[PDB]
Amino acid sequence: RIVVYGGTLQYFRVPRNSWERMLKKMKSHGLNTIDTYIAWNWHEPQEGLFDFTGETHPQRDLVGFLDLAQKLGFYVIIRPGPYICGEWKNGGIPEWLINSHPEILAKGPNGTLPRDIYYPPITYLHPTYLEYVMKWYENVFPIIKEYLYSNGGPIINVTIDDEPSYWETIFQAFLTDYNEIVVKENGIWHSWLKENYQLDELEERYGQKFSDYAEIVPPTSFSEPLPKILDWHHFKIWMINEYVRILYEKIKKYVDVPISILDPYLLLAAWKEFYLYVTKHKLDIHLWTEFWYSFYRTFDFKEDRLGHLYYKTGVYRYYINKLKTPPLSIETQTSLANVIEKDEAELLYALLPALGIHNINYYLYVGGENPKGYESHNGATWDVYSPIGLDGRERQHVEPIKWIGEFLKSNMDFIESQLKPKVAFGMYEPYEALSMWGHRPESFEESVNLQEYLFGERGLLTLLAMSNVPFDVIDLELSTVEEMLQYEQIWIYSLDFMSREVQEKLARYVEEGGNLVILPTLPSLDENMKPYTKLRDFLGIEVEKAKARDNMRLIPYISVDAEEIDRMVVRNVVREVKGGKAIAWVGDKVVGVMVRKGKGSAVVLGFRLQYYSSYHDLHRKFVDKILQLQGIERDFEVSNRDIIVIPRGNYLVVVNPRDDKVTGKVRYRGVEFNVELNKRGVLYIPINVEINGIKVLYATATPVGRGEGTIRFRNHLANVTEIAINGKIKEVSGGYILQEKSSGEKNIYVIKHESETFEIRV
Amino acid sequence: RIVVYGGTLQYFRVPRNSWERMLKKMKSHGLNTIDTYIAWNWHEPQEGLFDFTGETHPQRDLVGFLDLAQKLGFYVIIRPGPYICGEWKNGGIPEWLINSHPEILAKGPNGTLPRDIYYPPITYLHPTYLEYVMKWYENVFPIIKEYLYSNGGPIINVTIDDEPSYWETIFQAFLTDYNEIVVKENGIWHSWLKENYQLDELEERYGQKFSDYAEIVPPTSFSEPLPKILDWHHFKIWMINEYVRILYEKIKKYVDVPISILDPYLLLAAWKEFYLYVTKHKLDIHLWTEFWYSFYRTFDFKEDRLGHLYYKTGVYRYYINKLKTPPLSIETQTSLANVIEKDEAELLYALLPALGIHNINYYLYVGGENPKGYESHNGATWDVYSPIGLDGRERQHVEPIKWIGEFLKSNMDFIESQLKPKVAFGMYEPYEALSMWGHRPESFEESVNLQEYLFGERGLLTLLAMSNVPFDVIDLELSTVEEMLQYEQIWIYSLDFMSREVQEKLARYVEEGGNLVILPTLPSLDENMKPYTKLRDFLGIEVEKAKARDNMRLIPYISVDAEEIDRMVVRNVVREVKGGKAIAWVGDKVVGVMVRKGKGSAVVLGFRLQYYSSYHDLHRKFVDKILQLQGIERDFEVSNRDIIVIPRGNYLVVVNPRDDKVTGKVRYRGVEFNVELNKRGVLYIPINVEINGIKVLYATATPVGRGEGTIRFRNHLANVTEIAINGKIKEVSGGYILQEKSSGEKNIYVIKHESETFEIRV
Ligand SMILES: [Ca+2]
Repeated sequence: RIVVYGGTLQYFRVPRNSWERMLKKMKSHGLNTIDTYIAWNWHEPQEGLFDFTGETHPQRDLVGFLDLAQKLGFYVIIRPGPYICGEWKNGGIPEWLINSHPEILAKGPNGTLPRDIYYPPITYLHPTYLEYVMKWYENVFPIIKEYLYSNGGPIINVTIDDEPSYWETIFQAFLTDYNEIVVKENGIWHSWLKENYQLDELEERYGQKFSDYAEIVPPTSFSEPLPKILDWHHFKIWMINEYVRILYEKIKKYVDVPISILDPYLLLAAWKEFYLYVTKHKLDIHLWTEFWYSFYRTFDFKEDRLGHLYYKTGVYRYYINKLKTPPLSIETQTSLANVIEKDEAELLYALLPALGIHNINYYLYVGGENPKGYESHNGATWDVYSPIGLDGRERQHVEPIKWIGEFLKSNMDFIESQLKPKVAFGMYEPYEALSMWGHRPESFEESVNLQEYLFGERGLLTLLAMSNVPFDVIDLELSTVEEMLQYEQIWIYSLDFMSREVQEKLARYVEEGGNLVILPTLPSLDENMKPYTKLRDFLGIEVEKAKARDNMRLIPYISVDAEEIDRMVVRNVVREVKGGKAIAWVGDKVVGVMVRKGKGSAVVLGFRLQYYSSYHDLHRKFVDKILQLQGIERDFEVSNRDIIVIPRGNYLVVVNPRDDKVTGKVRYRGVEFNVELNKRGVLYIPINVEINGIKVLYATATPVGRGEGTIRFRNHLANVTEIAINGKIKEVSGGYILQEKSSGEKNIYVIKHESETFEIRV
Repeated sequence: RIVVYGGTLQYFRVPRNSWERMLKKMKSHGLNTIDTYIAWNWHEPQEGLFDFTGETHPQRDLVGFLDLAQKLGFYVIIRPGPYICGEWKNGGIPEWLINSHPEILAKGPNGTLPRDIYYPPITYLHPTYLEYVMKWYENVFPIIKEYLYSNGGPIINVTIDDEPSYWETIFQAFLTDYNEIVVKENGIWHSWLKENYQLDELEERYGQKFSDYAEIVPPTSFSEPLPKILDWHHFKIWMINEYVRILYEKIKKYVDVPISILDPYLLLAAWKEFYLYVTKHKLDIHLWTEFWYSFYRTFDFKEDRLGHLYYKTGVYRYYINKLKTPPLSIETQTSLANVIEKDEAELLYALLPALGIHNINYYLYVGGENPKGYESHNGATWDVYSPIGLDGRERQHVEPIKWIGEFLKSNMDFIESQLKPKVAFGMYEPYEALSMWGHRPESFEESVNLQEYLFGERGLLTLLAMSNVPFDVIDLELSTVEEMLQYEQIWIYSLDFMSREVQEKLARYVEEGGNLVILPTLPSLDENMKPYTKLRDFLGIEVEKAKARDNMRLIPYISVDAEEIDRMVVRNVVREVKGGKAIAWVGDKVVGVMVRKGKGSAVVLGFRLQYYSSYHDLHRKFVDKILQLQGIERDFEVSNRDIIVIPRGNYLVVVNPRDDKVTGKVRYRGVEFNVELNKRGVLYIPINVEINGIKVLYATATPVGRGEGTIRFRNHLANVTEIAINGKIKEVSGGYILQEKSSGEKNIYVIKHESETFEIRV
């Protein structure tokens, strides 16, 4: 079967006379799939004038492009919007539509938003907007239908809209949408309220009194009750889901290939709402994702990013496991950073398959130019360090792109490998919204700065990645106790509040034999912000009340001690913790404990544990201590803790996240070898695997080609590779045996290779 | 003629039995100077208990440390505080002092600040603080006196306190200092007011009627008049200046070596206040600076930083030219970043001498550890990727540190070269304070986000660096019209207000033949925020009133056209510009003009010109357009504009700011040659200079050592070097001549070298 290995070529931003050259160059890099949008405002340039054949402009020849992709043997992923984002005028929506029907434009709470803002926000469920989208889909889908793979054409998938986020306004609670149709009496907001709550529930949740749903005004400021603001958030998401459902139902009438969506809401925990909604409405949508890190500055992809990458790949693996559809990154950043240096690019691109994403599309692959009148974010240019530049040049990040494709296309044992960690991070969706907004309720003892404490450069999750602790992600609200019990250890970041349903389940998880780590407090309020203390009462742990600081100058530095740990630095307030056995103290004040209940355990830290790097390295040592205390053992040993190992059964992903030489021993599944990673990069090390007949116990290099009794290896990170096979190397090309010893059937070799590449023959 | 090339070894955080080994390793790196603090709270651990010999702890042996330094033939830079910052408890102030005289502590407008915050802020001028600082100086200066270079010891210089910034509070307008002594009736604030302003002056500037000076309460919030809040800032700066003068007067009684100070106020434009103050009080203080970029993440030093580096070096050059003191960077970042990759480190370290800073100390050179009770920002550890580690390992950033040192020591010609650019940026100190607070007055048409539009990743100043336009910085307020006229072109970033004096001098600069570039508006107010239009009226240019946006989502993207510039993207409001010759449009709307008045010209742009990278490259081309309009020619030519060239007379600093291969011709002072920069790095190319007898026309490598009839070259960015000389090469060590040709007595060689180093003999 086929690994999708793609590049984005947006035919409408590249000269038609260059399409075939650019596509042949894409094929020479090992790409088997083309991604492109079809832009509504490009193909309907005036109302009612549709051009898919280049009648009015050569780059309107969509049919011509699809014919050429077919002729050259590509699969096509087609993304017809209507919203395509794409740094493109109005994200693909016709200017003439916005100008003749400005009633469709989404409103702020003071009224009309400025008209000169990018991707003019539109009320998705305005019937005038949906009428125009239906006319677009009725014009473009007949073409897509003819070019489906099922009809002997290249199109293997259709994507819905583009990371639909209410036009990148969902990030602000009160920017949108106050259009008359959503807020008028008995409007969309009042109808949603009726569908989801009793009028008595809303009187309770808002602490007000209501005569009908029609007198509940949408919230307008952070001075309103948090549950009301979370309802407005989940309401805007439900309008996005209803829009997606309208598009899906229309697309289904035309196509029989799989239907996909990219990053709903441009959020992650909120995919809980996506999961529940497509389950309820029985929509067979493939969730796809994307990886962007640097905009309009140099690419910056170093160890700082690993918390975010492990969290996002974890949320994605959690959801496609439940939805049971194949993983795909439809946009893997290859543009819009000033330079993309190939070793930083490698650390991102090579970790996608390591973290479960073996179908990959690179965006933007082919640099181009924006036709006059369609500029938005870049003016005329559409070539910001694309792998293939406007003049046909090949830029440096083509190199990792080629090698990863050669590996994935030749190694079906890898795609069948699975990341199966003993450790999960327990995400709580309501926290996402508070963190996004930057909204800390006056009464909260904890900071909503999760970017700093949980996700970023010094985040806990970056700490776990750099501490050699790969982790899955589980939704606390969706997950059952049986699902939580698949994990030996679950880490949870707590703010003031946490639902009764979640705390009851967490309690049963530890009773049943689960191990919890909770920081930097325990919850004191339920989902309705009412006093509630289930975890406190169950664990028999009191946690001091103390107000986290927001003023950067007023955030303290505090030194924490533990067994064999002298003065580990932490930021912001540290809470006394009472109950169970002390495991961390600031002098005499106990600030972390461990408790046992039924078969399980909980560690509670009254501080925010973060990723700091130092000689002393206490942060990573403190992670080892929490694993040791709860009996959590890694499936691997490293003599150098700077070697990152992600186990995938018959492969080990070996990572040096720094441009700094790293050396040491790896032990895994009965075998031990030396690795030498002289710079930043990633290896895919086979373990106890048959490759083209040859039985490899281990190889300290990525197997990158197949032959009759031959293996081609790549080790760009050293000039020395160890291979162990049960069998004999009868010839080495591109290198020579420096060293070998037989042990019955086993032959353990050290090969010295002048370049990155060598072949053996058995 | 000795160049200071220094490392920081803080004896008090390194084991005493390690001092000699660490200093010998520093000697082996070519360092000739040692920097260290003397921490008051370390040597007076209780009130009256002084220990400089290690009676109570071996790391309190300051005396032994200076003996060892002297014995190993180092100079010493000594920094006895009393505030040393240093990520050290209270920044060096004793806990016993603060606990027994809490009245010295700085107050907020709401009263005392929390006691757990780092570097607890102190009223500098409180007599009880001063009495105890003087006792510290009375004990520590008799030792410093003994060890001065004038009395046969190693101490060359004494530094006052540490980048004194009111304890890192100056950055918040109303966090500090409301202590009784500064704010009581006829206290320090009322005294300052009287001394600086006639009372009626204060009433005109604030727009309130006052009876007496003691009615004027210090400002408390951003609702009060901007000119009063700027008075509060400059008053906080004056209290720091008084504190520096008291320290200096006391230091002068013991020492006859230069006295120095690091980054007053942790600001740059505010150095105007420091210059006026030491000129006024006739203090002979050496202004020293520092370069810090990345904290508690990986080191990030790529092209993005060059706006800031050029701006900060330029502010520094502007002021040491005026104070007539030698340049020095007393802290050049070598620590506190997770990894410092040697190419990114080199781009910073190699640009300091390029930009006029040829005396350099690296901080922190030797990793250590914090004794118990003296921890603050890092807990126990004081080894965060230092060049020399706690275990004596040498980390990768030692490599550029070694070669730069060898170059400075062996090329006296280089220090006597000058950077003398045709171009200057005009800084304006009132804009620094507004940008620092993030305070935009309600009435202001312009944004105060200078970090975005001016300084950072996409700053104007970054676009100038990357467009091959080196620039000086001049202060608009201190500079004469005669001094402005030393520049063929001045670039000015304008907000709503500009002083009537500066607007006068700018008009005279253009009348007398200067070339101004002003964006993104012309000023409309004077220093008192009163309507005033001298610049607009003089140029005969009207600029549209339009309100710049702050909400990220509401900030538009706009394409600008000019001749041979198709849709150059800009951000935020673009203003119509009336009067003068149109040179930039948005559609039909003129948004940029050139006028001529008297002998000179002004270009006025109604938009924020920023640094964006693309194939079409319009932002750099738009810089070339401006230089062409106003007759500004570079001193050099490059066939490939990605070769950054900083001319220094006899030397050409050649720069590749990316890890991307760069190839091209350079033409300078009538010679032409090819360079090959295969990764990120810097070469110091000699041009028509005599290097130990050898007449070098050019060499495409850094001359890193001389002998009799020999030059050792370093070229780590290629394996070929071009050398043109008046004589003949009789011997090549570490390479061979690939190609040669004569022209009269001149011989031109291509040398192939297998490593970065080779030697020629003539
Ligand atoms: Ca790099």
